[PDB]
Amino acid sequence: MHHHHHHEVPQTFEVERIVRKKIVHGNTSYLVKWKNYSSKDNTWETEDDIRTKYGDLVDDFEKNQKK
Repeated sequence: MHHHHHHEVPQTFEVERIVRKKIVHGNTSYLVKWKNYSSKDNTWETEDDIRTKYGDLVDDFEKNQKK
């Protein structure tokens, strides 16, 4: 059935851009903000969990630092 709940944005999430990134013990982590709502807080999403949920900005940040 794929039942869904009720929340803001039709399952897409509106983020500003990838604040920064860092790996630990071999585990990459992408720290993205929330529309500049809390550039100090932000959320740390694995490199394999940030490009899938925020691949939009992910390919705009890392793709810029990688070169």
